[PDB]
Amino acid sequence: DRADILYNIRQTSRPDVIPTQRDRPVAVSVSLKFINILEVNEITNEVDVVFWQQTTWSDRTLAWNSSHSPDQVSVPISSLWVPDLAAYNAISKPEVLTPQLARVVSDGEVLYMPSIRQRFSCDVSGVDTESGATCRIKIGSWTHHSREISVDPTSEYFSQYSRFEILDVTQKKNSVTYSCCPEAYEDVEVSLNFRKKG
Amino acid sequence: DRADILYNIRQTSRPDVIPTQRDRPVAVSVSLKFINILEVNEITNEVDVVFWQQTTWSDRTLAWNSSHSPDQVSVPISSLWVPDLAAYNAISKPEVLTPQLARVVSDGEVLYMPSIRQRFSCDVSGVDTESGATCRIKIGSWTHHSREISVDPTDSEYFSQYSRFEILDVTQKKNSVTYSCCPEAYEDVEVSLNFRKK
Amino acid sequence: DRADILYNIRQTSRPDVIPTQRDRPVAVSVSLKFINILEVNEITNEVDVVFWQQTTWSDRTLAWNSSHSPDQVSVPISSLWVPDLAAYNAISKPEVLTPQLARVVSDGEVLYMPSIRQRFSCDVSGVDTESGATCRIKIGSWTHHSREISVDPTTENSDDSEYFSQYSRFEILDVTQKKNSVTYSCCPEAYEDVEVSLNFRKK
Amino acid sequence: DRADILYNIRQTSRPDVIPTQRDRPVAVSVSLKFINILEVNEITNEVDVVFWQQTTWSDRTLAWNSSHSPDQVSVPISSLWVPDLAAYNAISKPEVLTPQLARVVSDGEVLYMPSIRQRFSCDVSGVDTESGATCRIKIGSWTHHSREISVDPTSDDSEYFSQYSRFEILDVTQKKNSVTYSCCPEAYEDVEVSLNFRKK
Amino acid sequence: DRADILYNIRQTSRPDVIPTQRDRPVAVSVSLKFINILEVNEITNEVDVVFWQQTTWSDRTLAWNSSHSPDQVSVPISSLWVPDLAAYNAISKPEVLTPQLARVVSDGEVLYMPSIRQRFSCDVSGVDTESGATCRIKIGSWTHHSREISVDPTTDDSEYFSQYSRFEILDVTQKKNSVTYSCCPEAYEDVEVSLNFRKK
Ligand SMILES: Clc1ccc(CC2(COc3cccnc3)CCNCC2)cc1Cl
Ligand SMILES: Clc1ccc(CC2(COc3cccnc3)CCNCC2)cc1Cl
Ligand SMILES: Clc1ccc(CC2(COc3cccnc3)CCNCC2)cc1Cl
Ligand SMILES: Clc1ccc(CC2(COc3cccnc3)CCNCC2)cc1Cl
Ligand SMILES: Clc1ccc(CC2(COc3cccnc3)CCNCC2)cc1Cl
Repeated sequence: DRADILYNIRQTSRPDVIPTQRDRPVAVSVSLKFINILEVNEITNEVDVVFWQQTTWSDRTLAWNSSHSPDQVSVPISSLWVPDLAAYNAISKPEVLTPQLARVVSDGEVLYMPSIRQRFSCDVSGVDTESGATCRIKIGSWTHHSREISVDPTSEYFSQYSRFEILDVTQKKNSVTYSCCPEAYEDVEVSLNFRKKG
Repeated sequence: DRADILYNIRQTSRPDVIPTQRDRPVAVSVSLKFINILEVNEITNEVDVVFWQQTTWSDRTLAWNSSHSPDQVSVPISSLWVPDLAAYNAISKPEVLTPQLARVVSDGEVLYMPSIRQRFSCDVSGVDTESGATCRIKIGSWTHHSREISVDPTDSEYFSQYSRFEILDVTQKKNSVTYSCCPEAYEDVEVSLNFRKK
Repeated sequence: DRADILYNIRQTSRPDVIPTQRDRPVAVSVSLKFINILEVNEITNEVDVVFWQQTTWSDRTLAWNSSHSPDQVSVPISSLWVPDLAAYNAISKPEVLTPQLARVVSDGEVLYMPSIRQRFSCDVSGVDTESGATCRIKIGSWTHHSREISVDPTTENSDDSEYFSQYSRFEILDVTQKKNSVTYSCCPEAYEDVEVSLNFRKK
Repeated sequence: DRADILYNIRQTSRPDVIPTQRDRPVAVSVSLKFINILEVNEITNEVDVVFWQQTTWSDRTLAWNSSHSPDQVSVPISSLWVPDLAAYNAISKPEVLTPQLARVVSDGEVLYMPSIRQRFSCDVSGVDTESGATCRIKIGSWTHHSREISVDPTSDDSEYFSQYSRFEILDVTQKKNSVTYSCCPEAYEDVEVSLNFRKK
Repeated sequence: DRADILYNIRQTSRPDVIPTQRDRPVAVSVSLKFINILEVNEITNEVDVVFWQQTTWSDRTLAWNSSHSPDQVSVPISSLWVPDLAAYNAISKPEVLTPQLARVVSDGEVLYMPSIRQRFSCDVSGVDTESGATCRIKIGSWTHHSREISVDPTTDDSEYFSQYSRFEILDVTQKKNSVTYSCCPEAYEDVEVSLNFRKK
């Protein structure tokens, strides 16, 4: 039953150890589902956004045989390793709006999708036109380079009561290298093309 | 006595384990008792509301024979499993204003009713009219589908006489939604708050 | 000594267990001592207030013989049961400004008086007049009914001129704190509260 | 070594028990070093202030022989008893800006100096003149009376005061006081800090 | 492997004890990488900044033989000693925007770089001109003097700055300071960071 699965998880899950298999990197899939655009300032180039951050990855230290057992459980994220994702152009702390629970499938596949309110620095010019503005958000591991964590991409849920509407969303994979460091860090660049409603 | 009951509750309650019995779902009742409407913005469609979030459910692992005992106790919710409920259109963290204590009956019936201040995105249009505005708030489990958690409904009586607004009607209807991504159904209660400026 | 008294207190105190004796309720005395009034909004009927919440009750499981010991000690409230008081018309979380320490007397009497800043919904009308405004705040247990917790004022009436800031834009004309026992539709039980009427006006 | 000292302190320190020696009081020294005056409101009589709260006292239960060991260490305040000091006229929670670490000397002398931003209710009248306003802040133990805690002052303190503030400090006086209340038979000691300051 | 390295760190790390090698000081390198200027107030002399706080130091108790193992790991900072650095003219709590993880190399070298949003008191005069304003930020250990913590610059500091800010960076200079105070017999080291920036 579920208590057993959680107990075993508590026994074997190592929340501070990245679950790399055969010394290849962990493949993290990240996809943003925009829910609201709350505040926009064309002068400062700052936006206040609400989004579901769909995150999936594999951790075999959580897996169990589900032949006559449940095949999925909800588990506190503190009992699990979670990717240390950060939005590189963020200017507020992510405000998590939802219960911090992840879904674990018996094969060790993990899905964690918090609802997040966060403020970003990005290009707001054109928000009042019909081409719209395009705000770019880059999300990637803060401390794990491309050999430890890879980041891959995978408007339906957007609020009808926003002052804004979404024209398009593109999610592309990027990789940034730095002076200080020899390795490249992956991110997904999320282009939010949106404009103020007419 | 009460130390005994709390002590056994500490022995038996598994706060991270959903108390499903025989693989039926936990049946959760949710009812919002509105106390105040504090800030209203028709331009941005945002409201600041205070409500008592009446939440009831059963956890039989908490039960005790109450023949020569109290049949009810107050218990910190951190000692209990609580449903992972979220308001889908919330745009602030719920700010809990009250002591986070639930009431537990000897048969394992749990009552948790925090007073909550929260900000929502919803249709504020018509608030200064005689029809009023109708703000809809949907509350449901964030990670548990209908085979694990069911949500059912069970309001001017508690509403502040000092609000600038008055309540015209409250309707609570249950929904059950299936998704693109996912094979299972998720239940919610939709609370339609019809209110206007005095 | 003090280290011993706190040791015994930790041996026997249970913060999640109301210290009811002989199936009777715990008698809680509550008194709000207002120190400042920060914001008042007559349009929205809201106030921002700072007050000392004098809270006393008895817990006989903490008692000790003080013939050759101190007769009073300070204890983290995380080591004690404290009443789950809430103001029914609060519109913000209580913000505690002071060290969260309770005073425990050798006979088991507990005094906890946090300094608190909080916002309330209440009648602000007349505050710019000379009759003043009268804002009523009700404080009672959130989850314990009258057979488990009773709530009383310590003293009912004062002008509070011993505690209220002289540098406020407001002055206090009167504070009367009276006991109530108010009921709800849903429930067969009565809940006790103290209703605190703050009569104050803008200077 | 330093780990040994931290261990010994954890063994002898009772962070929840006041370190009175044979029922005489703990002598706490308190001194405010003003760093900035951030917001000032003459209509509401409120000021937003940043200050270093120098707090020193003795806990002989922490002492050790430092003949060939360090004579001082830094320790999380959670490992120590600290005085339950509070400002009687504060209207906000003190916002601690610095790491919450105390310095402990091998003779058991403790220094804790948080940098604090806090908002107060006090006399702001005259702030736009050349005599300036004089704001009084009272800091004392919240729950310990004078036989348990005594409070004494330890300057212009403009030595640390910010030059980029809109305000300047004309004088700071720190006087010791001890005030009694109606209900109760005992007095509580405090340091009253007088900030004479004006708009530049 | 990595579980073994973390287990080993957890076994050997002493998070509340400063890891001096003999009686030499712990050498912390500090470098601020400015990312944004969010708010600027020329009347009050206050700025709101976002920056990456590059912090490096060595702790050999964390060292391991990485012969056929990984040479680096990510570790929660709660498992490590980290220097009690504080900004001397800050007027808000540092708000950490990023996961609070440090990078540890097999030789005991630690890299911790949080993204931080913080408000400072500093000279904002000239921001609407072409000389620009020069805001100066001082960062150093709050409680460890120079015989326990040394603080030095690394060496850019403005390459990763947002192109979408209302402001631009004209120059960043980082110099080392060393101050002794009236009260205390020791000197405390800091890094001074000069941010020359203007409104576009
Ligand atoms: Cl000095 C410097 C050091 C590292 C980086 C790389 C990044 C931060 O990597 C770390 C590594 C360990 C601890 N904390 C941050 C890579 C992730 N996205 C922000 C940049 C950039 C700079 Cl500029
Ligand atoms: Cl993309 C996507 C869109 C919608 C949903 C379904 C909902 C979220 O279910 C989960 C499941 C596991 C972890 N967190 C959230 C169903 C509950 N109310 C919010 C939506 C799931 C996904 Cl994965
Ligand atoms: Cl619907 C409803 C309406 C009012 C009340 C009574 C109060 C809440 O009692 C509880 C009991 C258990 C858990 N949390 C609150 C106490 C009287 N003050 C808040 C109202 C209870 C319910 Cl259930
Ligand atoms: Cl009613 C009343 C009025 C004044 C005081 C004295 C003060 C509060 O002392 C305590 C003692 C134990 C626990 N908490 C507070 C002395 C400290 N600064 C606020 C006042 C105590 C009471 Cl009980
Ligand atoms: Cl009054 C006074 C004024 C300045 C200093 C030195 C500094 C603070 O040092 C300590 C030492 C032990 C505990 N906490 C702070 C040196 C660090 N940057 C702030 C100043 C110490 C004192 Cl005591």
